[PDB]
Amino acid sequence: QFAKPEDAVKYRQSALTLMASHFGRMTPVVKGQAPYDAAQIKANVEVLKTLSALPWAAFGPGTEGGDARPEIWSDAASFKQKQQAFQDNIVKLSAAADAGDLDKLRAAFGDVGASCKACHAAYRK
Amino acid sequence: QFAKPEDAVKYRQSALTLMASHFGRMTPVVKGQAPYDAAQIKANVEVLKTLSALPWAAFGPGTEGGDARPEIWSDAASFKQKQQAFQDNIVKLSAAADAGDLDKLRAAFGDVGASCKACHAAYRK
Ligand code: HEC
Ligand code: HEC
Repeated sequence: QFAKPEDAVKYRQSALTLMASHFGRMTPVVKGQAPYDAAQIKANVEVLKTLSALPWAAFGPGTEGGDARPEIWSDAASFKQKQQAFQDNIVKLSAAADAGDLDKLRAAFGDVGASCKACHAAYRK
Repeated sequence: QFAKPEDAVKYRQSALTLMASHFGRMTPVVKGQAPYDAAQIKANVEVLKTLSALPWAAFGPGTEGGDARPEIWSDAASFKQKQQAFQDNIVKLSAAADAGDLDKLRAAFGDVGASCKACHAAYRK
């Protein structure tokens, strides 16, 4: 869907910005600093689930740029592993949010965050 | 969810960028220049539906900036009308995509585009 590589960069950066907002806005809730409304978090995680599937299609062949390391493309299987692991952890977060269980939400949220950090370390400049 | 007004600006700009990609990538399909796969478009419109609900919460009080005209805030009822009309047209696009009807998709897509343009004219610098 991208006329030039730059367009893919702009898309993924926006997707990741949104993803990050929908994840990080739950921090005060998982820490207990903000109240836990199970329905609010369920709805928010549903949005996060949608967003978290979006960035990966915008790292297609030839879309090198932004802060993406070139190893995303030359190690495609390893990058794909990190993104599928992250998405699998999003599935676990969805299950916790759907269950309305603050303890499971906290644990699942920590797993997601670690998946973000792991891909960041390997694949972001 | 925004620590500073700038954060809201960055969020809405990213949401609108994504929204725009998910809408505009269907242009060649509605024009017949790309093939029409009803399931592909149904799935894409589902993503667009999610995205199209997101920007409005990031124009909260005191989040003036970006290319947002200040009239968004001083004419809140009029801005809200444009966004709800746009979202209602997204509902019509969803129905067309769910029905797998290229004719209805084309018409619904044109209505959505006109809603984008109308808000742009009134509320974007
Ligand atoms: C690889 C499988 C990743 C996972 C999982 C996550 N992110 Fe990431 N992120 C990744 C890359 C390669 C990049 C750079 C993209 C580019 O072309 O510049 C990023 C970038 C971000 C950004 C900045 C986006 C911007 O506005 O420029 C943010 C804020 C970000 N990533 C956040 C983030 C979070 C919160 C994640 C889990 C919820 C997450 N990322 C996962 C690669 C990967
Ligand atoms: C009001 C109810 C709007 C509707 C409906 C749409 N858009 Fe819009 N858009 C609006 C504003 C006020 C702004 C400026 C936001 C800011 O703070 O700068 C925008 C901006 C865009 C952008 C640019 C985003 C960026 O990266 O800076 C795009 C690409 C855009 N809008 C596209 C677009 C499309 C395709 C719409 C319908 C599918 C659409 N907008 C609707 C206000 C409104």
